[PDB]
Amino acid sequence: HMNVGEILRHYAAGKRNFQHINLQEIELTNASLTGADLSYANLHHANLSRANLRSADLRNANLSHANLSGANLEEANLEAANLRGADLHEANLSGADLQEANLTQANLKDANLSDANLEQADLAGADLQGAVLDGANLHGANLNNANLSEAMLTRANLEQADLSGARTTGARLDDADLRGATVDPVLWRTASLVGARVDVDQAVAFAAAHGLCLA
Amino acid sequence: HMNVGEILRHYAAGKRNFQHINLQEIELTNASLTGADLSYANLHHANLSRANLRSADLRNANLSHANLSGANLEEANLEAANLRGADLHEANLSGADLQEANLTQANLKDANLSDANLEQADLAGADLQGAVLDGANLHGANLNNANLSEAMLTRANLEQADLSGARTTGARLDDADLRGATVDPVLWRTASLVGARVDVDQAVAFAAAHGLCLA
Repeated sequence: HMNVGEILRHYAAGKRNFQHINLQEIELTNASLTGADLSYANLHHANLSRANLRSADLRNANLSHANLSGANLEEANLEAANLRGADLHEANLSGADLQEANLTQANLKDANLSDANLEQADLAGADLQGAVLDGANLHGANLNNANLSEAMLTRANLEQADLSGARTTGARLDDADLRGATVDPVLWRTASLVGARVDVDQAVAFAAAHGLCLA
Repeated sequence: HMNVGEILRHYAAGKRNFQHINLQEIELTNASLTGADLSYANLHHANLSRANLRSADLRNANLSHANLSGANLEEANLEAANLRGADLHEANLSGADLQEANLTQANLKDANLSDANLEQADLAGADLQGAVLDGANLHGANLNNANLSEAMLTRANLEQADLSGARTTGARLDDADLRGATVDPVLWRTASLVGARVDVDQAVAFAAAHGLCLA
């Protein structure tokens, strides 16, 4: 286990390789660790609030129940990272690689996921209220029981995603690619879908969600 | 040509066969001629306003530009009748047989067509504003450029009908059978369609009319 003073002094010296380091429960609020290699690092329940992790390598890191509120994660590699129950409200994840990452129960309220890669990511039960995912890739993502209320998913790729139980009042899916997604009928009635791309199966479902009978 | 006095005296005597009779331009306002056989009768520009023609046989009759405003035509046989430009506003055509009848340019404002047979009927350019066609059969009917504003077409059969150019603001097509009909996309945005039955082709068109892209 490395403590605050150590890690910061090492980073200030120009050290960047902190892979596999145990930093569980560390207090690193407002800390800047851009470009640091924290791949496989244990940051369970760490406080990284408002920290600058722009372009950092966090692939496969343990960030479960960490505080990342307002943290900068632009273009950070978070592929396969454990973010279950992490607080990411108002974080900047623009262009971050979150493919196959565990975001279950995560707090992504008002977060910026623009152009982020969320391919195959598990966002089950996550709160994405007011979050911005314009141009993000959610192909094959799990959005079960997610809160997408007032989320912006415009021009997002939602192909093969699962939106079962997701709350989509005020959600904006304009120009999003929806083909192959699993959705509740209420989505067709709640989300804005101007230009949103759909299957024939889905078109039918949209019609039926509007009370037409197709028998 | 039989005049008013004649025809009414004959009807009052119990005569009912007036088939092929020439009654062009006759004034028969408020007249009762129920059950009369006026098949093939020439009633061009006749005034039959408020007349009672319940169960009358008017099959193949010339009623072009006739005034039938408020006339009772319940269960009347009007099959193949010429009603081009006839004034039928507020007439009661409940249960009438109007199959293959010419209603082009007809004034059917606030008319009652409930349970009427309009199979293959030509209603091009007719004004059906506020008319009631609940349970009416419009299979294969021509509704080109018709005014259906605030019309009730609930539980109507609109299969194979042509609604190209028809005005459908406030129109009610709840439980109507729409399959095979030709419609403008604006219809999917204007008419109420709770329970209205549709083709897959149409479901798609409904989705597209709501701005979804199916490519």
